[PDB]
Amino acid sequence: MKSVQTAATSWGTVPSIRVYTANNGKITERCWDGKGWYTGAFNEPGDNVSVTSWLVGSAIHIRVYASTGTTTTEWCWDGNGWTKGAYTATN
Amino acid sequence: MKSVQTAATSWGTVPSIRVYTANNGKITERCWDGKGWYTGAFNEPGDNVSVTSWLVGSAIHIRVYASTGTTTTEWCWDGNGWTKGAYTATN
Amino acid sequence: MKSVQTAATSWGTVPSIRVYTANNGKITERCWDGKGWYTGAFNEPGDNVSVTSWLVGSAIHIRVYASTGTTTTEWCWDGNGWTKGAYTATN
Ligand SMILES: OC[C@@]1(O)OC[C@@H](O)[C@@H](O)[C@@H]1O
Ligand SMILES: OC[C@@]1(O)OC[C@@H](O)[C@@H](O)[C@@H]1O
Ligand SMILES: OC[C@@]1(O)OC[C@@H](O)[C@@H](O)[C@@H]1O
Ligand SMILES: OC[C@@]1(O)OC[C@@H](O)[C@@H](O)[C@@H]1O
Ligand SMILES: OC[C@@]1(O)OC[C@@H](O)[C@@H](O)[C@@H]1O
Ligand SMILES: OC[C@@]1(O)OC[C@@H](O)[C@@H](O)[C@@H]1O
Repeated sequence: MKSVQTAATSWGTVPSIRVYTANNGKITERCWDGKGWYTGAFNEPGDNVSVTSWLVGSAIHIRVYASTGTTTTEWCWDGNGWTKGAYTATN
Repeated sequence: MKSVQTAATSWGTVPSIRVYTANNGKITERCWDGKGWYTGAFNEPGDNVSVTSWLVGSAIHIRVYASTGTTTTEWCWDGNGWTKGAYTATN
Repeated sequence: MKSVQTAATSWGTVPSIRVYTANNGKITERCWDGKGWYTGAFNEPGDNVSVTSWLVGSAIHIRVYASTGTTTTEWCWDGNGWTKGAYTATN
């Protein structure tokens, strides 16, 4: 057994918070935006996770780097669902 | 034996930096703000750590997600000491 | 065998993205800035990695915290190559 691994990001004034947790090979997402926490749409395989986000005006963009073994898959939020990104690692 | 795990955040112009380190089940905090590094008030159990921070005007708010096993505790800095937050994980 | 560990940061409008990956004791860096991913100059030992970045005007500053065992080395980007920073951990 082992500890889960998390990554977090935030934006805005309230603020909006996203916390990604890698738990036994699966990454899920929890969301805060002023009231209580709730579960987000992100759900992808991964043993390790990192995240970064940026704003274009008021629109949030999120990149989640999910790693299983030596394979890191980037997942992209740009307002309309999660999609796989072009990220590949060195060599 | 194993490697420590860290998380970092920063704000401002100098800037101010916070680095959280999980070392053998305990998370401590180091701080930079223009001169040298010094130890911060955050000290809580955890094998894994992540962090995010945001500003309201000039006031910094920090959220540290500390995980021991499958249990993740959120710790909140809002100007006046660290307090436990409402975060819980999916299901 | 084990999974790689990553950290990510971003800045700007395009945006610019940096992803650091600790893979079998070595951390390398991948970069995005509007077209495709390419390999960055950062290459240092480490089993765990975290990152934070900030802007001074339009100039990016990056701090990468590389941990091997209980030893965490800070690496600094301030526009002109990576250099070791003053970071040390508690006690
Ligand atoms: O409001 C929740 C949500 O839509 O915010 C953007 C992303 O975090 C999504 O995965 C998530 O479902
Ligand atoms: O819109 C998707 C995308 O282009 O966004 C910027 C980078 O995250 C890329 O890897 C990714 O494919
Ligand atoms: O100046 C250090 C400090 O007060 O900054 C806010 C938090 O990082 C605290 O834990 C820490 O003691
Ligand atoms: O002020 C504390 C709090 O409400 O801040 C926003 C979120 O981090 C919540 O989980 C947390 O309880
Ligand atoms: O454009 C790539 C680059 O110069 O950007 C700043 C740092 O990420 C460097 O390691 C990297 O080579
Ligand atoms: O310019 C280097 C430096 O002073 O930048 C701020 C902190 O990251 C310090 O540890 C580091 O030595």
